[PDB]
Amino acid sequence: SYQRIRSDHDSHSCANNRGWCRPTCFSHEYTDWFNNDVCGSYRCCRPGRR
Repeated sequence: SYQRIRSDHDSHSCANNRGWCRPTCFSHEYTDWFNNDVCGSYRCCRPGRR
């Protein structure tokens, strides 16, 4: 847990706000594979304007 555990076990912030671990990213986001690793079983759905 790069920054504690909230929405889910793997759901947390990454990339210093600029990332959130989700099982699927929204259109206004993108998959950060770097912080994917910090996310664990999730993928770092970074805001497309992080």
